[PDB]
Amino acid sequence: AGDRICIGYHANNSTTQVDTIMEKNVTVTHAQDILEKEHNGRLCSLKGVKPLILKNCSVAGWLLGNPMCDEFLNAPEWSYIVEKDRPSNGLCYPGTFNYYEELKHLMSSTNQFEKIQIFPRSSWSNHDASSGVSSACPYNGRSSFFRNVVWLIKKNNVYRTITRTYNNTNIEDLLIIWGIHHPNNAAEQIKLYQNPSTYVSVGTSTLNQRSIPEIATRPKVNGQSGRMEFFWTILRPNDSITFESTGNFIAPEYAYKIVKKGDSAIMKSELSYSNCDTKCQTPVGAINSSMPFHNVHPFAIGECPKYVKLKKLVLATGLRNIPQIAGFIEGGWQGMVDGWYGYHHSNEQGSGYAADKESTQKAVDGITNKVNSIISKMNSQFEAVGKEFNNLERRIENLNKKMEDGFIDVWTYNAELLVLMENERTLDLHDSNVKNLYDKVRRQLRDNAKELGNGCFEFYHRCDNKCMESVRNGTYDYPQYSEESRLKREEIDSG
Amino acid sequence: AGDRICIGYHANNSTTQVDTIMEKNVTVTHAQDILEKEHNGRLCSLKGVKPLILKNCSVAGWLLGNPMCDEFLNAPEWSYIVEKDRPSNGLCYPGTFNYYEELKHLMSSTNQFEKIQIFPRSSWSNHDASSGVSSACPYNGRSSFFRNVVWLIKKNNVYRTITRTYNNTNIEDLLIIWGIHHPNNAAEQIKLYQNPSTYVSVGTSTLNQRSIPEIATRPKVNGQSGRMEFFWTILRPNDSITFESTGNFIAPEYAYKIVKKGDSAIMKSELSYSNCDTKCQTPVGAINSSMPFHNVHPFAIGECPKYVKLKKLVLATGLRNIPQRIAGFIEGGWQGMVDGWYGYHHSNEQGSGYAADKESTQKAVDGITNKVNSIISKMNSQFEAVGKEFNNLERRIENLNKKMEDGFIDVWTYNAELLVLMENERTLDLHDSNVKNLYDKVRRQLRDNAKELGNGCFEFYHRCDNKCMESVRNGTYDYPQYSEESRLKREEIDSGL
Amino acid sequence: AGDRICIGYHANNSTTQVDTIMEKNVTVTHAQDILEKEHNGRLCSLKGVKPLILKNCSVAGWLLGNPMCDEFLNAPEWSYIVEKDRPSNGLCYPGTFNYYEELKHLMSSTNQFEKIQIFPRSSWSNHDASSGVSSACPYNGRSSFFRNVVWLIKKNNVYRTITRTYNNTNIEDLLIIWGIHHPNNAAEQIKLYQNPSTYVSVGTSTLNQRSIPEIATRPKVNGQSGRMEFFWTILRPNDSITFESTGNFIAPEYAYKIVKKGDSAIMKSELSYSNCDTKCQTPVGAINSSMPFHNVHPFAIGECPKYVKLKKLVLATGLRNIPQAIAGFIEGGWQGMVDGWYGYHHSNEQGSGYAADKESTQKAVDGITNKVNSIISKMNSQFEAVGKEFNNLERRIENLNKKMEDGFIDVWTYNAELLVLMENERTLDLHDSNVKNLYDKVRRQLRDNAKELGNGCFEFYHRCDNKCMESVRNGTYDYPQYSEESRLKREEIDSG
Ligand SMILES: *[C@@H]1O[C@H](CO)[C@@H](O[C@@H]2O[C@H](CO)[C@@H](O)[C@H](O)[C@H]2NC(C)=O)[C@H](O)[C@H]1NC(C)=O
Ligand SMILES: *[C@@H]1O[C@H](CO)[C@@H](O)[C@H](O)[C@H]1NC(C)=O
Ligand SMILES: *[C@@H]1O[C@H](CO)[C@@H](O)[C@H](O)[C@H]1NC(C)=O
Ligand SMILES: *[C@@H]1O[C@H](CO)[C@@H](O)[C@H](O)[C@H]1NC(C)=O
Ligand SMILES: *[C@@H]1O[C@H](CO)[C@@H](O)[C@H](O)[C@H]1NC(C)=O
Ligand SMILES: *[C@@H]1O[C@H](CO)[C@@H](O)[C@H](O)[C@H]1NC(C)=O
Ligand SMILES: *[C@@H]1O[C@H](CO)[C@@H](O)[C@H](O)[C@H]1NC(C)=O
Ligand SMILES: *[C@@H]1O[C@H](CO)[C@@H](O)[C@H](O)[C@H]1NC(C)=O
Ligand SMILES: *[C@@H]1O[C@H](CO)[C@@H](O)[C@H](O)[C@H]1NC(C)=O
Ligand SMILES: *[C@@H]1O[C@H](CO)[C@@H](O)[C@H](O)[C@H]1NC(C)=O
Ligand SMILES: *[C@@H]1O[C@H](CO)[C@@H](O)[C@H](O)[C@H]1NC(C)=O
Ligand SMILES: *[C@@H]1O[C@H](CO)[C@@H](O)[C@H](O)[C@H]1NC(C)=O
Ligand SMILES: *[C@@H]1O[C@H](CO)[C@@H](O)[C@H](O)[C@H]1NC(C)=O
Repeated sequence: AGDRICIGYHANNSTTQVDTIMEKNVTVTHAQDILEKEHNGRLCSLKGVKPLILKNCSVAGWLLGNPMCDEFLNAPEWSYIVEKDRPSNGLCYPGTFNYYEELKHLMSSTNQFEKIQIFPRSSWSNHDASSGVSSACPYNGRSSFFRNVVWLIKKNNVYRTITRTYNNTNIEDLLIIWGIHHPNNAAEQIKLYQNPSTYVSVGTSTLNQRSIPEIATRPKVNGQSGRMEFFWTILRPNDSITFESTGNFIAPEYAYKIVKKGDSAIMKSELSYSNCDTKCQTPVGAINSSMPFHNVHPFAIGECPKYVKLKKLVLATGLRNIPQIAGFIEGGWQGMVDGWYGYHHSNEQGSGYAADKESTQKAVDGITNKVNSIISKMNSQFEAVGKEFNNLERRIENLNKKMEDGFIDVWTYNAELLVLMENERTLDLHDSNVKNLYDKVRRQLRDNAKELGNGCFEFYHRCDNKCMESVRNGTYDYPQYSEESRLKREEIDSG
Repeated sequence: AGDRICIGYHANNSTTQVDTIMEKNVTVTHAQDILEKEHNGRLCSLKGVKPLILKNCSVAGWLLGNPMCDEFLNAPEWSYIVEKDRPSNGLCYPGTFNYYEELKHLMSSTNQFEKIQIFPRSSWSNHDASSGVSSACPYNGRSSFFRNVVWLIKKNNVYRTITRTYNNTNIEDLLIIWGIHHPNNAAEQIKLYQNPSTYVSVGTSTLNQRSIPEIATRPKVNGQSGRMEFFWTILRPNDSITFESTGNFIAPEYAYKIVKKGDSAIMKSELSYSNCDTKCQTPVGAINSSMPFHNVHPFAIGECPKYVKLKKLVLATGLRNIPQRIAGFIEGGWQGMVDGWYGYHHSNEQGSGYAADKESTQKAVDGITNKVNSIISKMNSQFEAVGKEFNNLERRIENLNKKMEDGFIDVWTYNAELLVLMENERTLDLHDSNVKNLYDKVRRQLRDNAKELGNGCFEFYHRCDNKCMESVRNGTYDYPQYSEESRLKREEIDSGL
Repeated sequence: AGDRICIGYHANNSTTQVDTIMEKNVTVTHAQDILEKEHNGRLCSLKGVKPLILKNCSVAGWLLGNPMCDEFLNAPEWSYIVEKDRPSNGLCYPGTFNYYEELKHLMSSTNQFEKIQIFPRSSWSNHDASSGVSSACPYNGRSSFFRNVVWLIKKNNVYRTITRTYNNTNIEDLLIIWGIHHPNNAAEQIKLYQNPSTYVSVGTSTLNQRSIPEIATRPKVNGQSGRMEFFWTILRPNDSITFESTGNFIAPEYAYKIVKKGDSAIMKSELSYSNCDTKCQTPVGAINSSMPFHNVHPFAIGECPKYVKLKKLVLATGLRNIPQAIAGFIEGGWQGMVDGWYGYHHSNEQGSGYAADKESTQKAVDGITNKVNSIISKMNSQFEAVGKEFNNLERRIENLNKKMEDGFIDVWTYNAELLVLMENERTLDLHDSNVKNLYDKVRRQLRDNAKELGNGCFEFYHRCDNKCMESVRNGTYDYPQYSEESRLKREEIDSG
């Protein structure tokens, strides 16, 4: 009829929820979100270094010096490059650009260009380096031409065969770009370069190529029915390059020196620049976040969290919050805040709550050991930077898309399952911890007290604030109340 | 004995077996196999849409119209394309087909061609459109030729320059195929085309080309020593194509309108179609899609289960089956229980009793079927592999493709296997917990009113008929009611009775 | 007050430490490291078959017969090809080898060449097969040239058109290599081959190609400003190849028969063969492949363990070591107990002594050594990387291939780390459960005839001696037969 002690556990006001492999929407005591899902809608600069936003200039446009990309004629250093989905200013004069995508992929490994001149327009004596302009490349008004290459026209009805060498004495790699003109007619050829059969031969310690003009009738594009095929090579230091040509040569006036290699990318965003700083950016926005995961977009540059195709990823830190003298068989105690598991005693003197400090900090330490482990354990999740492919590279494009989405699916599965399988185990680690300290108080006071069936013990010898601490301490001396209790339960047996 | 209650669990004779991570081959009561292992050996329609059967024809054969191959004159829609692995009827006149494999890949995202005329054979008045036939492409026995292109010959010992344009007035894309002829020797060039230096030249909005013949002396394939190189493009709508040739031109007569882009495939299979239909086609037969997994072939088309390199995959859904060849759950299952996974065996008088904790039984069943659904949910969005062809100088990217597909098939085969193995051990781990929770539920109520035997039953320190039974099942047991009765019970045997 | 039976479990001297998901450095009685971490720094034969050591030669130099490179006249088979990272003898005459990477791939699935003659060097009755030499291909001072091709030159200011056929009347596939010569100017063209307009054409069933020489003026490399481009095809059996050329032709003298196709590889190492043998080799050395996993280097060939980028990976097998008036499992483990994992202790009238529960201890050894093999087993199929090479202009697929080699490595490191951690947890929690379930075997037998002392021991109310102890150990305590004696003494203890 008195002097008791109950085993119980923390409950509270929370209603955050987690999931388990078996049961879903389980309400828990505490729970951490590990998935960031919010991004500012702005293109920011990575680690203090601003991107190169090309507005609607294509990279081809940029590198060739399209007459409408004059903004980026001398572009500074860049963290990343943002091209729009379909840039408007590219090859204004129709034609193609060989190994284009392979060139853009090299850019992702470079951070700064120093454009230097090798063949000054002034050096084209014995040819016409002035009239080579067209209405396909208007400046302001009409008819200009790419700024970084020159279109050589016959002069005084002679196109003397050209031979010109340049020597990278620099210590940095050089990017050189040249082209060849594909005219409409047998007549347009003679009119432009006099000689009917021509060729453009370029030479490197690496690169041996001859090009001959494929001459044909075509639909006009941006006004023109002819086309220019463009070529590029990387000339290493101490290496030299030799051009020889009898016509249709589009020669380079400039080259780009690769002054800073390193991490970079080309992102496909129609957004534009804002004045912020970020450690991780995305086609749709930047991310301030210490979360281990995010779900805003597969592509992301910089030191940043790690993308998952999921809508929620919350981890269970505390108890199933099932709030309800009573004991743990009927629910959790709201009246205890000291810890996760603890006791309630009654006695002659008065009642009170007390946490099992030993078990709860071990819980805390063992739960923190898991969450910190999991988050910053497997850091090698498949992060990426995308790439482009041309109209006859479809199979390897798919190969790439197939693989990229392949690892996306694998890692999200890994994340989802770990969260669900660990939510299941912490939730019944808690369950177990409250059972074990129930057993530690019953193996202490043995037949000195009566199992009630609610999680509570009535005593046969009545003990207070020192023996209550003594049962809480794992210190309770059974032989001291041995024969005191024996007399009461021997009295209880008769009446 | 005087009045007992027992707690025990369902058993039956079901020799279904499951594996777990720790132990193998454990006989359960209930188990859901989830791995389809069978196929029907036929090639079928895909939910009503028939596959395009090329029989003995290669894709190149069909498109160029090799006389041994037939035309799909109704212009059907297909669900997939079946080609023999080594098709007899391809480029009957020897040559090659540039970016053949890229084109074949395009086909896999297309479901319906309609063939149209762009250059009628009756429109080459300036040249010979009839004599360009050959013994390597027979028909009636007579020497014939590809039906979709035209071998133009010098007319009257003259080969006037050819300029023709075609404008895609349609809203559909157009696949156009033309070629060039490579003769044996300088004399053949003159004999067929007069002009001894020639080119074939095409101009679209984004394609630019001027190709010239390569004279070599070659072994006789199919009886000819000259060759034919073929090219294809896609002429986008509102665009135009212009051909310039001064000899050796193999002119397109037709063109194919892509009128359905969709999900399609090129299966390489030797079988032939019969009247069946399926949700899921593989090269060696069709399989049912009732189950989430199959091990029949990694290339399957349609609403398919997910493929895993495994021989068995059985999900434990019930209990262990340890029956007794009386006592409760410490010696194993009762087959006396019909409805209910966890029940009682109340004994009062010399007959019997077998109930079922209906409640904790329908809490296990409502989570085992729940979590099962959740397992099959978690994989679906797995890796599915895709057919793709390569040639003899793309052996690297071919190997990359194959390593990556075997790669992900291995990952998920491991993922699925280890996921069920764990769910099997934890599904049975929950029955042991569930039965031990049934025992303790009664125990917390009865206290010193009943005696524990290490058996799973409680002999009663008083009398309990049917109503007292249902009371302890429903958790509504009045210890302070029989307490007094039970105490005098208990004192008799402690003294000597 | 006496006569005891205590439930306990094993301890020992172990320093060893495993990890779980929520515990780090946990000391266990027994464990098993499963990650190979060292190598011998030698390069070895692969189970009795030696690698092809190219020394300082590229695959090109070896195949074409660069003079500094040696013939493998013995036609040996090989396990794997070893080539340095920047070999020093390649295309001594500067030039290009088309689809070179494609060729090496074929090599990496090829295990034995036999070299055969197809166009004997003496056979060019109307051309110069001897002046074709260069200062860029020095063999012992004087000028020389690739030993397996022949640089055919005009005889007496004449280059009669060339047309030669070879029929493959072997059963194997043949590799045939040929090439073409791009001169510096139009002058040297006529100086070597006279005929100014020229070509080199190759016919097979599956090969049509006529190259024409690209004359430009290039930088000098190993002395030369001309260049030679090389080609290769694979001529199927019963097929013919016929070459037509009016100049600049570099005719093969020899062909290679692929006589053994199979598993091979091209390793990039700088070591040298060491008169040793292994089951698994890596560019840095051979590894002792008897663990299931290693972290030595990603590219490893042969019957190899599965590679993971961990620094440590060790399974749990025995109990958690917590040793230290005898008490049961609640105070920890018994260093006294040796013959098993779980078991009992008696403290009766004859003395004290430990006994193991073999029946339960074995079902635990049975399983745990089972689950071990089952972890080596479901990594039977993991992911092993294969060497592939690419040129600049294939830098996109090169990255694609390395993003995905790295991707699978990372996935499988995750799984291996995560599987060991999680079953370490379940191994220990298993031991927990057995020790508990052992206690209850005794607690449900003895029933009202013993009291539970709350530390894993029982005090019998009756006398027990040796064979009733053996009785409860054996799962057959005759409780009908001592309740009498116990019923007496509980009444004795409840008052007196
Ligand atoms: C490989 O090439 C080198 C240089 O072309 C050869 O010469 C020796 O190379 C080593 C490098 O391992 C140098 O340190 C020595 O000084 C060189 N000479 C001598 C006499 O040792 C080397 O012989 C070639 N072969 C091999 C198998 O390395
Ligand atoms: C819950 O209780 C806390 C006080 O401990 C209070 O600050 C908070 O606003 C309450 N509301 C919710 C939604 O948790
Ligand atoms: C689970 O929780 C979410 C959030 O409240 C809710 O939308 C959903 O209906 C819940 N349960 C089920 C079975 O969908
Ligand atoms: C190109 O960018 C400019 C920048 O002001 C923008 O005004 C324009 O809308 C873009 N082009 C087109 C065709 O919309
Ligand atoms: C290029 O410069 C290097 C020295 O920097 C020199 O060795 C080489 O001869 C030069 N080449 C030419 C064509 O001037
Ligand atoms: C497991 O038992 C099945 C009986 O269904 C038998 O076919 C199989 O061989 C056994 N496998 C093992 C590994 O014991
Ligand atoms: C699919 O199920 C039907 C009955 O629903 C069965 O007759 C048929 O054999 C099954 N298909 C296969 C491939 O086993
Ligand atoms: C396809 O070729 C095989 C091989 O000769 C032949 O048996 C079969 O009849 C051919 N099919 C048709 C429709 O010609
Ligand atoms: C197609 O028609 C003619 C070709 O004769 C051409 O002049 C015209 O501009 C084209 N128009 C289109 C493609 O809309
Ligand atoms: C094609 O051209 C017509 C008229 O020039 C135009 O109305 C139509 O939208 C265009 N469609 C495409 C797909 O180019
Ligand atoms: C585990 O052992 C290593 C060995 O000294 C030590 O560095 C580490 O701190 C230990 N434990 C933890 C919890 O990190
Ligand atoms: C290889 O194995 C043997 C025997 O297991 C051992 O003695 C030796 O030290 C090992 N060496 C290396 C380098 O792994
Ligand atoms: C090589 O084969 C050709 C054609 O395949 C044949 O005519 C001849 O028998 C063979 N040549 C020689 C020289 O045997």
